[PDB]
Amino acid sequence: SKEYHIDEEVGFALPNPQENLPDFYNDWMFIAKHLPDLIESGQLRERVEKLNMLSIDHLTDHKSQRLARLVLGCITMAYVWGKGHGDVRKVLPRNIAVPYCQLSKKLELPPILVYADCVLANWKKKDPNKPLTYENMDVLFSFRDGDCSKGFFLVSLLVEIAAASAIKVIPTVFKAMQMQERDTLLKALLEIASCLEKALQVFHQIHDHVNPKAFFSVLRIYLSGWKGNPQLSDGLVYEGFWEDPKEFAGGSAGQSSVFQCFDVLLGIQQTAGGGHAAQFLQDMRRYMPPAHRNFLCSLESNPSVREFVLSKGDAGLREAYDACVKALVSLRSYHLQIVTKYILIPASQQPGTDLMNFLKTVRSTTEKSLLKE
Ligand code: HEM
Ligand SMILES: O[C@@H]1CCCC[C@H]1CNc1cc(Br)cc2[nH]ncc12
Repeated sequence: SKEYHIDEEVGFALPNPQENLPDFYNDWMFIAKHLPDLIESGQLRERVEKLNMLSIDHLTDHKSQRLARLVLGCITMAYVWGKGHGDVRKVLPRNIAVPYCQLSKKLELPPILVYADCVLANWKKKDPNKPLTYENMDVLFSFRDGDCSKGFFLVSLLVEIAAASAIKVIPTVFKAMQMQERDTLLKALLEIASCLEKALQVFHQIHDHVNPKAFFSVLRIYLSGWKGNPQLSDGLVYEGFWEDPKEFAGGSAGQSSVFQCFDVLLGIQQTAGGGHAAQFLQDMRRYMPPAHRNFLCSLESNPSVREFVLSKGDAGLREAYDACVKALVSLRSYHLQIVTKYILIPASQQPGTDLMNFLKTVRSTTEKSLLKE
């Protein structure tokens, strides 16, 4: 609905995100729109240290505040990590930290770039009247020339949107179980499965638009956060807003709601067990927008789709449920292959990880939810 901020077209993504802020914030937008020249020239940190402190009161609707969070989030990554060679700032200047933490407290999100900023809200259509294909789309902000962030954010964004074609179906599922309508529940479970088989096809495009070397050595440096990071073992200091330094995880698709939400639906208990995999994904729910957090809890509160299918001794229904579970395993087995190509191999050309065993624990938990192998 509209109380969960889910769009019929783009799902958990933000529809037609604002690209422009009020005139009153050009000093923010000037830095955010030129990070590649500013970082590379050495001017970025000084142009943020000079910056006046600006109030947030003039960010009037949601899309304004979201673009602002993206501006401020990307500026911060570039400040903290600099040129991404290892000189890290450990203090973020009050003149930018303070409005960032205040706009963050307002949207119930952490003051750091999250998946909802740099993917869900970091896109435009080139042509309003062409479709959401990679070739009529662009991102608003990047960090460096050759960081391959268009290719990465937008392919991520596109697989998000592909899987959102199945969100439409979720209420149908829950009504069908409560109204005891076996035929339309089976039909919903197979449509969902069709949607997740589709979204795998979309994923194939990563190979055309993201190069392994550029991805491993550049974009990865800027998305890193500061929770368990040796390089900021104690966190970032939000000057004038906090106390002592504060730890906050970097962006990840662990912060994506579509994939967490199909696990919950199908009764795949990714967040159970007290393991590290389950803790990370539970923790990452706090970097989701609150309406989406709240929608994952609506799901967790309905009756188990999975118990309902086991209890009915109904083979077509067990097969449709498995089509779903099998489509998630497909996505994740493919995704493991892309980690192999885009992290593991590039890292092996540097004068398994953890990672990898993380992802294969999530793959394993999915696979083990099949009713019949
Ligand atoms: C559209 C493309 C992508 C999607 C849908 C996606 C989705 C996800 C999801 C849902 C997770 C959480 C674990 C899970 O649920 O499986 C995850 C974790 C991860 N993904 Fe991806 N991802 C994408 C692109 C990439 C690329 C290109 C790479 C590597 C080059 C990558 C590397 C990772 C890594 C390293 C993790 C685990 C550690 C972390 O959170 O960063 N992903 N991804
Ligand atoms: O540790 C990894 C190193 C490689 C890239 C970034 C980080 C993980 N961060 C991510 C961020 C976004 Br935005 C989308 C994603 N999709 N999959 C991972 C992932």
